[PDB]
Amino acid sequence: SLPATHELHIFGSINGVDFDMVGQGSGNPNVGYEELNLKSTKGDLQFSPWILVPHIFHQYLPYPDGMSPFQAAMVDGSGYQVHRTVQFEDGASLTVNYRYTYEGSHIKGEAQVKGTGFPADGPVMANSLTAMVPSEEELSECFRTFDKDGDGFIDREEFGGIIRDPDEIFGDSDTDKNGRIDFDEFLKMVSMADWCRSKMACPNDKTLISTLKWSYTTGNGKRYRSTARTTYTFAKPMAANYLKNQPMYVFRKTELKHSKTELNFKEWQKAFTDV
Ligand SMILES: [Ca+2]
Ligand SMILES: [Ca+2]
Repeated sequence: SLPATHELHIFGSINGVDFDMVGQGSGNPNVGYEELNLKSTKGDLQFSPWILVPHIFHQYLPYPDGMSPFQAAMVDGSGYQVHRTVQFEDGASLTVNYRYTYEGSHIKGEAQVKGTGFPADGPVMANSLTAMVPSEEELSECFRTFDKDGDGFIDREEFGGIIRDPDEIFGDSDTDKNGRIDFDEFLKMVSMADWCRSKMACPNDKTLISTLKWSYTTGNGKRYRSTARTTYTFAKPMAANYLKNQPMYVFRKTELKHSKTELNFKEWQKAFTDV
């Protein structure tokens, strides 16, 4: 069967200090939704729990023409392994390895984390991260979309397609009070521009490679930029249709409520054939 519930044991080290978390979750494989609760087993996390997002279950992802390969591998039970490498702008690195076992519609996920080279005065060690937000290149494609006439500004009538007290919102947003929304006024005004895009490719019938560039927002209102490369290793060859319709794009949005000990997480996922 398709998944309905899941658990995660995520553990390892950030800057050589050990952490460990466990918890239960559920999700809806028809629409890509997941939710997860996690609790630390080794006291306070000494680093931003945001560093563990996006890392904290693609078995819940549907494709437009059926199951995703991740879903397919769970339904037949063969499964897959995941290796992810992450590079941050300040030279820090984080890796994650995943393994899964299945019991009907229940997923047991094990995620092993190694993070190094985070400056002690940087936004990870300082608990300064507040959200996961798309890359500036991605937020730009979003801007240029609403900018229907190609002038490089969002005007009052083109600000319609956003909303879809509207005269006030547009008023507030236009900081430089020059009668229209520029890209920086946009980049400040950020609701539903939070969809980070992954690009997916299949080098062979047993491998899928996913690439993602994004940014955390900090407490000082600055951007912490990161890039990721994720390698999916399938136990049995993927069905032919997956190899033919490559590349694939997956838009994802995430939500985290956290203390220093507990994480409550949500994720939404939408696959497309175009970018
Ligand atoms: Ca325009
Ligand atoms: Ca303006």
